[PDB]
Amino acid sequence: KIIYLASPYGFSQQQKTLLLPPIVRALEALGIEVWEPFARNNQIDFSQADWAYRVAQADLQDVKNCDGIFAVVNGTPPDEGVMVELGMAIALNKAIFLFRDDFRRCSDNERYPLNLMLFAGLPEIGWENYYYTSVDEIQSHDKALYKWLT
Amino acid sequence: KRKIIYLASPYGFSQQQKTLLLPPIVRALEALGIEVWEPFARNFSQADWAYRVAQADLQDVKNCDGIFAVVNGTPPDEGVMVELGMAIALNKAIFLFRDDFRRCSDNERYPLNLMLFAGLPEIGWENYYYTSVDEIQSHDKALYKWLTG
Amino acid sequence: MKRKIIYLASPYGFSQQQKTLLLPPIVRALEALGIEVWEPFARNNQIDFSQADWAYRVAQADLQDVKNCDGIFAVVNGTPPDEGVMVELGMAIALNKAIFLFRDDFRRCSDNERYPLNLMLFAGLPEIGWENYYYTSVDEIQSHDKALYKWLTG
Amino acid sequence: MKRKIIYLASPYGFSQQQKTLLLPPIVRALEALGIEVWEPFARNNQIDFSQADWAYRVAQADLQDVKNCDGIFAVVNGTPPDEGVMVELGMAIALNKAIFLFRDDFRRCSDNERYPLNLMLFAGLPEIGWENYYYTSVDEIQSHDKALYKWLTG
Ligand SMILES: *[C@H]1O[C@H](CO)[C@@H](O)[C@H]1O
Ligand SMILES: *[C@H]1O[C@H](CO)[C@@H](O)[C@H]1O
Ligand SMILES: *[C@H]1O[C@H](CO)[C@@H](O)[C@H]1O
Ligand SMILES: *[C@H]1O[C@H](CO)[C@@H](O)[C@H]1O
Ligand SMILES: [Zn+2]
Ligand SMILES: [Zn+2]
Ligand SMILES: [Zn+2]
Ligand SMILES: [Zn+2]
Repeated sequence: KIIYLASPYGFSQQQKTLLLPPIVRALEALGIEVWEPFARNNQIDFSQADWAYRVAQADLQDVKNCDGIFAVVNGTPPDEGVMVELGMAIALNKAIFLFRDDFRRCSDNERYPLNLMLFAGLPEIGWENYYYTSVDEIQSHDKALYKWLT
Repeated sequence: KRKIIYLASPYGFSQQQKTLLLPPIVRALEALGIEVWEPFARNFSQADWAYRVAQADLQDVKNCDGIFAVVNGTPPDEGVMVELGMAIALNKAIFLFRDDFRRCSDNERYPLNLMLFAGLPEIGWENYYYTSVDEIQSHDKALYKWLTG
Repeated sequence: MKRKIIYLASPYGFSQQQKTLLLPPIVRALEALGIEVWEPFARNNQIDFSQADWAYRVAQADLQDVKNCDGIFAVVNGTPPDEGVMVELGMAIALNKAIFLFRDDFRRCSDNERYPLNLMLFAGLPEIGWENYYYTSVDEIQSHDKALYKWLTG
Repeated sequence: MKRKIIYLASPYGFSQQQKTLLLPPIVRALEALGIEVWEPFARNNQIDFSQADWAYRVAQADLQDVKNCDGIFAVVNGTPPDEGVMVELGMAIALNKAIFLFRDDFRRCSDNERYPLNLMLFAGLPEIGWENYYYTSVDEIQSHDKALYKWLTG
């Protein structure tokens, strides 16, 4: 099972080094094969003008070929690149999992923590089971990633 | 039969912006003969109202012929980005609008995050990229060419 | 009899349409109170991506305007509010200028439940009655019951 | 070298994983220089979506810390930089405080070709040599020929 790991964390040197590996490892510990686009497609700096299109199509192909997206949606607002990747995944009926350990709210509605469009690929009732608020919660057996694999 | 454009924007969140910014954009698009689906105009005390709105706009994106995405702001609005991502995966026509002179980018080719342009051609993507309301009418940009050619 | 000076901090000058359509109605609503409005994009001529030769002078001119104003009227629309406006608002707090905030955007971008935005934005406002300094529509600017009018006539 | 007080403004206390993993190495880097670090999340206890009757005290405590510090070390990562950091940075500029910026985020969020961010962030810096106060990595906080080090002496 393949999870595309969409995040803004590859943009900060400290975040790329410290925040992503514990997330990657939590997902692998479930049995998941993890596609992390920043390393997988080598976007390590302000992309040169002649490599940007290639980087874009590579990330696009991974979203089309994965089985689920694990979208890190921290920030005010969530990262625009993550959001494009999230909309692709929804449109392609891929499995959808959201991660937000940022306690700030950035929402246009009183029902969801974020803009209601991010949850358009999640059920009306138990969308909370797909919404992870802590790295240590990724392992949880009562949450939709585990049940997705079992 | 008019081509259908879904007009994604954050302009419905501000009272003044909804009233003053969106009508001129709609008019410019309609002057091209387009049928405009503007989600704020298309749209309350219920519990499931947010879910129903998400499903309603999702249906509209699925059924449009193209998206015209207002990508002003730093960064572009996350709801527009989700809708733009849907439109790219569903092979809809893609047009971007930004009259904001600020750059919010991860690369030197594009003035925005490169994934916003992933559904556009490698060369000539500028022809789909509108930088002023006055430019929407241009017979030399992709919207007119797509309506005719 | 010198008019009171309001510095109108906003991100609206970055967008051609916003600059042309959103700012003049706000300027008028303030001028209708007898206020002299300092709108930095027009005053200090930041009309496109500033050339390198010029960005320092734009910064110092806006900075000096904040120093010389009597109050700041901060457009704090957006998720999150604009970083330039926020710098100009922090300056105005520190310099004991009058503070008024404008947000007609109904989205919330906050780190707390007491205030609709980041808590620091209200650090220069009283603990009780801060809502009086927080405007949520251009039409509300005129309110003889809100803080801007009371500051002018007080 | 003198034991100056640095206010470490950042958005990193908002995320559980960032508060735990990203702040301590930055605090330790500043403390390796002999600086007294005032980190507002720990020091004024903002740990979650703040309770309404506590929010005003948090704002006033962070404001007082900015008033009583010697300089600000502003984490200005993100698109755009955090509005709370930006308010606290505007205060520091107007309060005559030493100004140090850092960003290891390689994205651009700018209104000008001279600076990688909104030009107002760099207003309290000099026209020539602002790069001195701009740290793009954590190994660079150490460096004796940047701004922090030199300020700690003269
Ligand atoms: C998908 O595209 C973006 C550019 O690499 C990146 O953020 C990834 O999430
Ligand atoms: C699609 O974008 C709109 C504004 O962000 C929102 O309604 C979403 O449905
Ligand atoms: C201060 O106000 C504006 C908001 O970004 C900015 O241009 C500066 O000129
Ligand atoms: C000052 O810094 C923090 C970052 O936003 C803000 O919440 C306030 O504590
Ligand atoms: Zn939002
Ligand atoms: Zn960006
Ligand atoms: Zn915020
Ligand atoms: Zn910016």
